Parts: sequence; C-alpha cells; structure tokens
Amino acid sequence: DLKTAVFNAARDGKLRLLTKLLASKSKEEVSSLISEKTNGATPLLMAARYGHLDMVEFLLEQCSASIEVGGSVNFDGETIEGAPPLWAASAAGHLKVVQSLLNHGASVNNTTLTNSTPLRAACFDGHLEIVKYLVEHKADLEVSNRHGHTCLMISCYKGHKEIAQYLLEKGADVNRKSVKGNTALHDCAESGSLDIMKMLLMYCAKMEKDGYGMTPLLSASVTGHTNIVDFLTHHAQTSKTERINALELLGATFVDKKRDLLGALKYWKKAMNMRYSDRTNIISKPVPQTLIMAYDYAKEVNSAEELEGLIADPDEMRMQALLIRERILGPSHPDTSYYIRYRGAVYADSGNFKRCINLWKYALDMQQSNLLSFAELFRFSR
Repeated sequence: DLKTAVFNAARDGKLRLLTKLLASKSKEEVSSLISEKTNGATPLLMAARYGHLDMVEFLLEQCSASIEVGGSVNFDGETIEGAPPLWAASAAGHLKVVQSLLNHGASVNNTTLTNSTPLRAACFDGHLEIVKYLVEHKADLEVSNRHGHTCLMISCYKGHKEIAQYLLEKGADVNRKSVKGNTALHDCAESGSLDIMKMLLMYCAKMEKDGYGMTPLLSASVTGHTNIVDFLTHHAQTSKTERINALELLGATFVDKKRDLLGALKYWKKAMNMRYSDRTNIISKPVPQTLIMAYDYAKEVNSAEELEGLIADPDEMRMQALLIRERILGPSHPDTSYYIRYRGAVYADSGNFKRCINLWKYALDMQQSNLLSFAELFRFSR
C-alpha cells in the first residue's frame, strides 16, 4: 500500500511527495518501512540507482540502516542481484550520489553477489571520475569478481584506455590471472586494444598461456585481431615458432570466421616464408598422428609452391584451416569442434551431406574424447 508509494516516490525522486506520505508516521515507523524491499529493492537503492541526489540525502538522514543492503537493479535489460546503493550509483555514473553515499559511511568495497565491487562497475561503463573518486577513498584495486576478473582486466576488454592508465598509475597488478588463466594482456588481445596492450607492456606485463594454452598472441589469432597479431609477431618476447603458428592460425580464422580466402593466404605465405627463412634451420610442419576422414585426409601444405595453387581450390583451403586449428588449438579448445561443425553445416547447405555428417561425427567424437551444442545454438560480468 503506502510501502510501494514511498518506494515509487524514491524511485522517481519526487521528494515533496515523499515528505508528505512520510511526515505522518513516527521515527520508528519510517525506518521500518524505508527498509522494506519492494520488488527486491529498497527506496535507497532505487534513489541511488537513478541519481536522485536530494532523495538520497533525505533517505539517509531518516535512516542509514539500508546503506549496505543489497537489492535488485536493472541495467540495459539485465537484472543484477545483491547490489548495494554504492555499487548501483557507481555502475550508473552518478558521481554526486557516490560522493554522498561515501560521506554517509558507505563501504567502498561492498560487492554484489558476483563479487563485483563498485570500482569494477565504474570501470565497466567507463566512469573515470567515479573510478578516481572510489580509488581515492580506498577502493581495493585487486578485488576481482567471482571469475578472477579484475578492474584492470575489464578496463582493457572494454578499451577504456584512460581508466586502464589510471589503474596502472595507481598500482594495479598487471600480471593477475583470472580463474581460467586470463590476464589483462589476453583481454587486450581479445578486444583489439593495441594501445592498451602497449601500455601494459610498459609495466613489463608477462605474456602467458591461459588455461586453454593460449598466449595473448594466439588469442588475437583466434579472435581475428590483426593489429595485435602484427604487433606481437614483431615483438622479441615471441619466438619464431610462435610467430609462425599465430600467422597460420590467424589465416585459418580468416577462412572460417572472416570468410576471406585472399586474406588467409596472405598470412599463410607470410608464415611459410618464415618456415624457410633460415635455409639451415627449416621449421618443418608437424605431422599429426593420423589422417582424418572428416578432413578429407588432407595434409597441411609444407612449402611455398603448395601454397601458390591454393586460392583456386577453396575446399583445400578449408581443410587447411581445420588441420591448422586442430594442430595449434587442440581438441579441447571450444573453437576446434565449433568450426568443424560450422564447416560441416556449410557443406550441408551446399548439398554435400556426406562431408557434413563426417565432420559432425568427428566434432562429436572429439568433443566426447576430451571430457556450444546444436540445440543451444538454435568472465566479463559488470
């Protein structure tokens, strides 16, 4: 009844409407009902989420018992659980509300249920002035969400240079690993953020393998960011072999993800030149344990002559992309079985159901030997 009238008045910031419904009851009754969770949220959480500064001041004056209580707020259609007012106000960029809340004693590291801090939410949406204010009020840079993702990591992924720079200036550990072994360098690689990647390397950020065995260089090859790959293949921290495999894998990505055979052949020639650059140290192609029926029993081209006829034979190039991806990413990387299935589907759509079925059987046997489904298809939390 009136509980929801005060909830709405807070949500909408009609302060005179509120002090009307509120001037009746007693100081024991106001606090008892400003603490009432209408729809999973408190009046304070709503006032803060929507930046009603006077409304937040008035509510806190009456009773600060809800200042740390986590409720439910909406951002961009998603509902977040266990969010306290400070987290909501910083996620939404209401710097004035953030200042008010910390004045009234809001805990600066009080997280959501996903262990996202107010600092993390501010880094996600790129609120630099809030990021600075939170850090200057003892926000802990190194508190990561439940996945092990950090404020530095999410800043890199979203390309917020200025925020990434600020966190690094203020001491953020550039070599944190998430639970799946992801580092901020990986986040830069996956987002194409070359400028932020360079910045991280000013801080001697180590290039490392994640859980999937992926260096930042490979991550950029898998997701197709050539600005990162061109940069890292000219970087002394990557060996000749890592450079070749990244170029080769990126070409496979050009085939399967970018549907671009000209581009793919560029990187395969680039990588083949390097395999035969030192005439006395040939980096020969590895040989798999066996030929694969699903792959049409194809072998990776092992010289530059074998590459010259490739563009005229797209099916050969598509089998090359699959051979390369299994060689470099392995059966346990989700992209291997994924692109096997996608290539199978393209054969089904063009009418080659035997090739389709042999590739899907093989994706199934690969998936289930190393222990994104058809039905479904049909760490970056804020």
